[PDB]
Amino acid sequence: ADYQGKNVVIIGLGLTGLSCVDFFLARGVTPRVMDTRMTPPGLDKLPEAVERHTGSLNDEWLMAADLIVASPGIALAHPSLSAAADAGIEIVGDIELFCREAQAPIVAITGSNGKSTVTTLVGEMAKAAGVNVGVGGNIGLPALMLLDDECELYVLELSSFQLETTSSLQAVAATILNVTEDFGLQQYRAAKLRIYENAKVCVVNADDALTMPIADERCVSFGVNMGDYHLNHQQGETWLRVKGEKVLNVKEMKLSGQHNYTNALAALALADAAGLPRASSLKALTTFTGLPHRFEVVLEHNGVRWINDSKATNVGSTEAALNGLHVDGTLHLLLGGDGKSADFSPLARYLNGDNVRLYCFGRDGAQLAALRPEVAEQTETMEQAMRLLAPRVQPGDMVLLSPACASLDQFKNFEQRGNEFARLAKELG
Repeated sequence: ADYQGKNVVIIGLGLTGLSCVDFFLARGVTPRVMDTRMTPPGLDKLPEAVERHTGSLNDEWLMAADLIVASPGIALAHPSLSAAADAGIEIVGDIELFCREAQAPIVAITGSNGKSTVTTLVGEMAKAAGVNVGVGGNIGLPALMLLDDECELYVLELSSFQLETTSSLQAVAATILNVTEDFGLQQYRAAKLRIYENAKVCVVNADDALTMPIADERCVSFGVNMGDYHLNHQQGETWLRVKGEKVLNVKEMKLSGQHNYTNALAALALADAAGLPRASSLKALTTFTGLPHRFEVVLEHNGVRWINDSKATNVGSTEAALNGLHVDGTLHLLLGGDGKSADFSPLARYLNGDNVRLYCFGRDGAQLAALRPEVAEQTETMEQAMRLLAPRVQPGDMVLLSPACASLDQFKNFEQRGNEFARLAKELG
């Protein structure tokens, strides 16, 4: 709240640390700053009035501080911070400084997968409602840079390290989307579970027990077959259901696949919990086009929809895409890149019944192609397949780039593979 006259030191010269430096100068406080790296990226932007230390942690500076603002990350485990901690010196992170200062409600989101899409979705839901929403945190802009007296709602993506140094978060709605197998999960999960303390509503995953406040709160839940928000398949259609009532035929959304339907359900629940109008939140679900390379619809013309799912660099990812994949006509699935000797058999079950076409390429193209040589087709590069499927597509079709494999034998990173795909789709399309 008031930091005047406090000796404050910041650990971290990246954008978060710079954001904190700005935060204290704005309040008449010249903090000190350090970074283990010898040349941190941020050193270049510091006001000369602030003292800085690089290449290590200045212990003298830590031990003498009244407040230590640590940047989230493995740095939180550094023995120097722990001694300062053992000496009773207050340690907080930017999210903690943010919560003490925020004058609008916060929707807090954490998870091991999908967190970015969900956080973006809720933002989209806010915008569709005409609300001045600030979205960021562990993604986009550092929370402190969102502080604005005119902001009407904050949507933050929080990581485990951030939650570890946060204690005054009082989220209007909070969720741990999922806790997957990527220190010890017990401390990982305990970190994530603090997103629920003092949360007005808790949104949990009905299909992942680790996302639950061990109920101890009576939480709202989303899931595939069960929960307050869940999927329903009846009478040849799949619907999103809320408290038993149908609220949206999945077909009205642009994002398809189970994964995306649970994401939609989770954002819907958080949006409802935050008090946004249901109809404007539903509206956003029909217009959302996706984050870069994540079931991103780069182009929708001549009745065909072109989806860039490059991020899908493994069978599990491509499987989240296919399962529940809605396509009126034919799916021209683009499989490619280096699979690192992986079992594609799980994909096969999603490629039957005459309305499918594979266009395999890259290093392991032969193999995926084999996943069903019948409807397959093989090339060395992705641009071939593009020009090879373009004359074949007609209205109702979807062109999908869900590699199920890595990108290196011909691309810098999946962002290169996807950027191209978008480019090629521009003309090809």
